[PDB]
Amino acid sequence: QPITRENFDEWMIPVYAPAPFIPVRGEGSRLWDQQGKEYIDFAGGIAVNALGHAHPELREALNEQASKFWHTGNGYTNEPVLRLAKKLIDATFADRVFFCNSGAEANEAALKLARKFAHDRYGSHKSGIVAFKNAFHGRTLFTVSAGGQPAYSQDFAPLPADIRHAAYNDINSASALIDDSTCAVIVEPIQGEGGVVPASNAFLQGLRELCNRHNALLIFDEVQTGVGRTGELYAYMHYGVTPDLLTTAKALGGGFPVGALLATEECARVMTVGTHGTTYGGNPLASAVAGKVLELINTPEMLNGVKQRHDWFVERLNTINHRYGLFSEVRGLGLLIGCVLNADYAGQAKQISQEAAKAGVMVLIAGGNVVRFAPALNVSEEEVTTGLDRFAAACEHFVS
Amino acid sequence: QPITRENFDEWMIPVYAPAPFIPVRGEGSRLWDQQGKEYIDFAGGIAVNALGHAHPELREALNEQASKFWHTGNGYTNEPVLRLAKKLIDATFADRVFFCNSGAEANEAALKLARKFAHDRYGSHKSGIVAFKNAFHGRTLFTVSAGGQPAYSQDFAPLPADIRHAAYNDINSASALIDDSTCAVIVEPIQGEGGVVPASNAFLQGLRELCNRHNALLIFDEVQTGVGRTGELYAYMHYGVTPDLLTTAKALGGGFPVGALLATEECARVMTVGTHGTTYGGNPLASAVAGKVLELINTPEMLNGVKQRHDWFVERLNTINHRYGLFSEVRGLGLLIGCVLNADYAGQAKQISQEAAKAGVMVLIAGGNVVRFAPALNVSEEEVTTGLDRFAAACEHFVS
Ligand SMILES: Cc1ncc(COP(=O)(O)O)c(C=O)c1O
Ligand SMILES: Cc1ncc(COP(=O)(O)O)c(C=O)c1O
Ligand SMILES: [Mg+2]
Ligand code: NA
Repeated sequence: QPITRENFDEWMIPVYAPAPFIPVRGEGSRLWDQQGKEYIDFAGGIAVNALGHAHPELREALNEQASKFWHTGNGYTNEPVLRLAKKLIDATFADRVFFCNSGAEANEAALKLARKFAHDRYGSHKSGIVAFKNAFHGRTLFTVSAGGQPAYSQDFAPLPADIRHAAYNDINSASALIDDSTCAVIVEPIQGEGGVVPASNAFLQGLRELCNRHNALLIFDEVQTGVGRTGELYAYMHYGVTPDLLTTAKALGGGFPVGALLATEECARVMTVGTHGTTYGGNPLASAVAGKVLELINTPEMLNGVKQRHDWFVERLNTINHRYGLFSEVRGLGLLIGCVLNADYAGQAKQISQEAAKAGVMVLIAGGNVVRFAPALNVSEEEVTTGLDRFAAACEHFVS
Repeated sequence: QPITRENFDEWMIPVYAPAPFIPVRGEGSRLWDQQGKEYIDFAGGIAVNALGHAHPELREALNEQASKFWHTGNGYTNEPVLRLAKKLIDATFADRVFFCNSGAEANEAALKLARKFAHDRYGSHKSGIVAFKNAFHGRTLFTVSAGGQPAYSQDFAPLPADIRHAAYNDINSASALIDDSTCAVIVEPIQGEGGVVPASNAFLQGLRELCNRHNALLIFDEVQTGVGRTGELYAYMHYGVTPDLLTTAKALGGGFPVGALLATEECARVMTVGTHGTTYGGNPLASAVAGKVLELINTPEMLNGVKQRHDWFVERLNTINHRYGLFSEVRGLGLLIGCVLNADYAGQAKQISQEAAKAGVMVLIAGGNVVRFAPALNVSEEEVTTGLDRFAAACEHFVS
């Protein structure tokens, strides 16, 4: 039979309430549903589709590797995964890489590593993880425990112990929870799902200093801010603060499920044979696509084109706002942007987002108070503009 | 750029010591390395590539969805994921499914669901998970804590609490750890990684009765035993015991990263909006490939073919064994097969598997005492007979 939106409510464990309409194909930043209706996509796969939909180069790298082999599992290395490791190593502070299949898997590896590193060098008691309220790090028991949203963790207790949460951008708060017993501090350089809130340069530099004083590993969760999103390859290059461990996923594979953990030689050393692993991680199909993604994103032209796009979005969202008075602030960095709703409209992000979709434009929320834009890094000027026209018309209807 | 095996030792976090040769392509059950050497592949992707390397239909289904769209994140459903969900529902005891990226993510979803379920119907004190010594269920902190190889978890303490391990196949062992505080019992229908140990029928009925008496969810981890592996679509069907949750990954995707949680209506009801999720899970690329795998594997010809192929392997392993006296036993079901080394060859499975690679056959281990075979369910009669000739050669060298 045909497939209907009402099938989703009989067949899926109900953790999501997705859009009333169902996408069937797309190209760059346009996407179309089963009845031909056209959307401009500023969701961008939740900051994943860095190169837009059905990119011809990503396709050709896909079918080219797909016609050789897809997977053997990690008893055997492959050429694409090694080339992909080299690109990441050459391009970042990393000296070594582990590949996995999601952002949570990447953060599981990172927290595992910092645990074993501290145990091995200082002893079993040094196990403290400090993370930040409002953080999101994934949905595995360990990563959702690391996450700063107790409503996502509470139901699944007992939670792994020795995790504590400081207030984001609050140096003294973090300082109070970081002592010689801390093995890791995990922080997103911009909080993503928690509202598109960027770190300040002094906050990060202060976490770097605290980690050094207390021999703790600093982990940047760059799952959302990485691979071009901010206008440098990783947000840490923008802030100018270097972590011991950096995690990466989402846009890494331009839509193919991939993630990775980047590490210094010193940290890498501690993960000996059999101490972590993954069936699919490092397959050559993912690795061929991620390799092409990095080839295309990590160029001066694409990245400066991200800085430029930030200004086309912020200028236009600013003039929409003057006209309609929805938001108190447009914030973020590169093409991760949040519109903060005002006192009159607070908690209403999702209704604006639903209006947007009726008007032909896909936008995200980030908590009930922020409308979040995470479009393709190659969205064209014409796409930004027509998308923002439809968002204008939706703010129109919404504001009454 | 030049790529060599010594690059693996410099670029990769060193959790794997993989083969000294590097695959570059395959077709059916043959694989070829960078120098053109040819291997018969009885490792099967570690029971993932259920239809062999580079399958033309799996590439046609891949290229087809790749050219419409790959990903949106789960704010938007898609036709291939729904169709995949409905195949799974139509073919098993399930009413709903959840999609993720890996068998560990599948098992996280099932262990989370069992905990919330307990908590919501009886109170937050009912949190206990019973697993089995030598089980493998993944590398996330929660799932490696549920698996029964403490060597894989101890470095990463403190572990999530309330987990206990009973002895596999020992119903009194299980009985002593399962009580009214238990939310779940999770078990592999054949322990895979732990030696290719099949469950007995009485053992699995015993856990179903115990879970019934104590109101605990029974979870079959069919990540390895799933999707045709045993000669039935899923092992639980061979055994006539029905779980409350089943997890599936590996061969589900024929090589593409995908996994699923299969649930009855009453368990699915428990995971309400926002209580869980995943960026990549359920994308249409994965669902389009898995959809195709299910279609090609779930037929009476493939599945009976897996019964026939079991006999090819065992008839011939027996005659190798008659010549070299290596194995006390040949065990398993359909195409998961463990050859158990004799006391005179105890702990030498990996050495055997190295010799087999030298002779052009890829095989696995399952602990140091079992040689494991997990080939493609569509492996040909010629490929079986050529691979065993080489495995026989490799046995002869090994015995001197
Ligand atoms: C910053 C950050 N880290 C980790 C994750 C978990 O990623 P995944 O959904 O790929 O498992 C997400 C997803 O929202 C995220 O935004
Ligand atoms: C029975 C079983 N469950 C779960 C897993 C974890 O699967 P993955 O490596 O896909 O995360 C494995 C992998 O070895 C397995 O054999
Ligand atoms: Mg609730
Ligand atoms: Na069913």
